Amino acid sequence: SGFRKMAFPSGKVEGCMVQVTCGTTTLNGLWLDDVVYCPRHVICTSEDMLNPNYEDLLIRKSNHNFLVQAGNVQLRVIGHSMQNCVLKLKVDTANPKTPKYKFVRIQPGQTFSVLACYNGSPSGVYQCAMRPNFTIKGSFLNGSCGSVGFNIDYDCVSFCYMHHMELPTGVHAGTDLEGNFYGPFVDRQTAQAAGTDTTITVNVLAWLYAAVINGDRWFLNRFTTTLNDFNLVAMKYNYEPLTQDHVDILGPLSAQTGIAVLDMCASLKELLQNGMNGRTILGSALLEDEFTPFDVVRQCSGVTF
Amino acid sequence: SGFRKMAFPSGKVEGCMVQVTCGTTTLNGLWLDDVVYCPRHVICTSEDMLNPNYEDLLIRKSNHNFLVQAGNVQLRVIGHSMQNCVLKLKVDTANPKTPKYKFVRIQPGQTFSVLACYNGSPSGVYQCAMRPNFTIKGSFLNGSCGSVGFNIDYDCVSFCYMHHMELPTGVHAGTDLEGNFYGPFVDRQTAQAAGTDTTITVNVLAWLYAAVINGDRWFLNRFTTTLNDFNLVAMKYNYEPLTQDHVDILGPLSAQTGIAVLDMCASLKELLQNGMNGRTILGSALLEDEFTPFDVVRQC
Ligand SMILES: O=C(Cc1cccc(Cl)n1)Nc1cncc2ccccc12
Ligand SMILES: O=C(Cc1cccc(Cl)n1)Nc1cncc2ccccc12
Repeated sequence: SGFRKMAFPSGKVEGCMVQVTCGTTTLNGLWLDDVVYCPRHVICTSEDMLNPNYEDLLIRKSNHNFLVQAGNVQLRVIGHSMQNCVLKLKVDTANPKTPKYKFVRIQPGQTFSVLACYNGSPSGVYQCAMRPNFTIKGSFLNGSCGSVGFNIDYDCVSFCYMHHMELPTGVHAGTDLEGNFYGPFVDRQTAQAAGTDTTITVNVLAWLYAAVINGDRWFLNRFTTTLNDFNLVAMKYNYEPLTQDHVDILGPLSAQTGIAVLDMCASLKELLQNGMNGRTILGSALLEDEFTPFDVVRQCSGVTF
Repeated sequence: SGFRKMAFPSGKVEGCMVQVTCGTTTLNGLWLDDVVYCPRHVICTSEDMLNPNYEDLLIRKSNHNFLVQAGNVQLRVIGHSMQNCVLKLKVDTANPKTPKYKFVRIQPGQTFSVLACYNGSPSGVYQCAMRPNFTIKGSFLNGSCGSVGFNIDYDCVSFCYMHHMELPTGVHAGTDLEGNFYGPFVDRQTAQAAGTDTTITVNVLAWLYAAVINGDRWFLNRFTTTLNDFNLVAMKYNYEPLTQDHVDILGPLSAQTGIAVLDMCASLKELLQNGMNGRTILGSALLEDEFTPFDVVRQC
């Protein structure tokens, strides 16, 4: 019993974290095989950040301008290239701790674990979701750039996020490991803002199923609804639309608890229109949207890595 | 910016998790140097759990009755002894992945990371607090026994908890790594219940200071309180008493934000009286009590 915001075990990723220094800036790099990946903004000064020409700034750097430290060992940089907003530093040593990995680009609503790092040293691990507005509500201080997000699917680490920046509202923006930003953000010191965010409906439903599995049923009711009627309610309360794909994905949880997806939608509809009336669900007074249907099944079944 | 419930990176502990089997029972063990630590109830059958005599059950076991698996490698048990509610299995191989470590017994209100495991394999990591009633609100299924709680301040792993059982309310009970239970619990199937749980006041205050550090001040008020008047009110909401030790501990956060501890206590008293009025604090509609003053300074 119990339901916690749970991150994947971070060990496989900890063995990949390195410190990357370029001039006065120190941030984190991800060392996989003989390549260290890091945000391309490591090469910028504060003035360069105002309007950077990364190709021009990079052509002025030599391999020896990048100092890479793996623990207390300096790696020698033997090549450098840029792929979108990520810098790839070729090193002379393949990381002996390189796990089985893939680079995956996730969709809004998908969750992942973040291994927050400073000076190439892991400091903490937490779970978060890619918001519908493409930001992540992370916890990052100066020096955290290059920290990564990931999932583990069997014995394979799927890297999905690299930290690049903090927006003025305190939320975060980054890229996939191919350097493509999530959201309409750019790696430049210019006016940028997170768009209006919405609630990840399928994840709220998954969390309500987790609450039922954990013995919290007060919010259940005799009613059902249609996908069309529920989507009118979802739009009204700034909830993401629920698709037939989301309904299908929630099938297993619906079968286990005996509550149809549209039956759970009628519980959610009532919660949106009336609130919790002083009650809580899984120790929360808010509807939680950072657990996917897969996270709920995984946690409630004890899948290991 | 941002404030998350953050666990320590679990790698150092993942390299210590092993599977321990005794007869039909399988659970997790913690392999440090040449010793595997695990709950002593691994030697019990379902019929032994009401009134087990662990000394009598253990004397009947030999080293070869304990099968320890570390990844795909079987470790050879060359000795066994019981220390309180933990079984210590001496093995013929020192764990090459043994981190720098210590065993620490924590007090209620302290937080720690839990690396939940099944069959010696880590499944997930989450952050917990030792509740005032000595339970932990974990997330553990059958087979999670032997999973550990720890902190990793300054590269040294401080092991503080080993999971032993789930109480009828769904909360969890365990021991320190010397096998001493936290709370009045026993590793027996007898009727046991968690005592009335209370809110960890010093941690709620630490989290309000985290909210102020992160830019939120809506809950602040022009009032202060005496420590005794604060406790008289807070106890009416099932909050733990705030001691002068807690006030001293909050000194650094008070100095950083410019809000005196008793001034923050007056904000807390008002929050208890009014609720949040549709507002949130650090993304929560409830007062959070599983961040210590130390956690707040570490994260902010
Ligand atoms: O945002 C940046 C640097 C930056 C500025 C402009 C554009 C880009 Cl791509 N990057 N770094 C940080 C990342 N996360 C958290 C932080 C907290 C405080 C101070 C800096 C933080
Ligand atoms: O509580 C026990 C075993 C035990 C130890 C000591 C005394 C007694 Cl009677 N039982 N195991 C479990 C631990 N955590 C979580 C669980 C969830 C579901 C089923 C078992 C769980």
